[PDB]
Amino acid sequence: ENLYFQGAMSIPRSQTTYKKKEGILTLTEDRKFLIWTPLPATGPPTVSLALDNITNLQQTPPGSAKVILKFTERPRPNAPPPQYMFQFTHPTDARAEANAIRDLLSQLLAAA
Ligand SMILES: [Cl-]
Ligand SMILES: [Cl-]
Ligand SMILES: [Cs+]
Ligand SMILES: [Cs+]
Ligand SMILES: [Cs+]
Ligand SMILES: [Cs+]
Ligand SMILES: [Cs+]
Repeated sequence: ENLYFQGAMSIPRSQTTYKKKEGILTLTEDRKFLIWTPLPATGPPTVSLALDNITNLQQTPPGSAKVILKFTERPRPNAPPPQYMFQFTHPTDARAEANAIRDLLSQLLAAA
């Protein structure tokens, strides 16, 4: 009792499109940021979103035409809120990949 545990499995990396480009959606090793990087995934991420600034996560329902996760960010101190949609594109595993990254995130987000 009172033991606190953190996640210790491999961080999921998901084949996803963002603004119609293909790339990889993952978290940083410290599990503090959601990141998306365009293929070939040599470079830095195009999207880097602090878990601390995510205010919502939504999904297309299972059996939808597309598998999509939608992240809403805290409005920046520069003034509707920023949103990011990632379409899961693995031919067979799209929904399982979305579930996995969703399940990780919602665990990290609820713990804070
Ligand atoms: Cl589905
Ligand atoms: Cl599957
Ligand atoms: Cs994977
Ligand atoms: Cs928060
Ligand atoms: Cs689908
Ligand atoms: Cs966006
Ligand atoms: Cs793909």
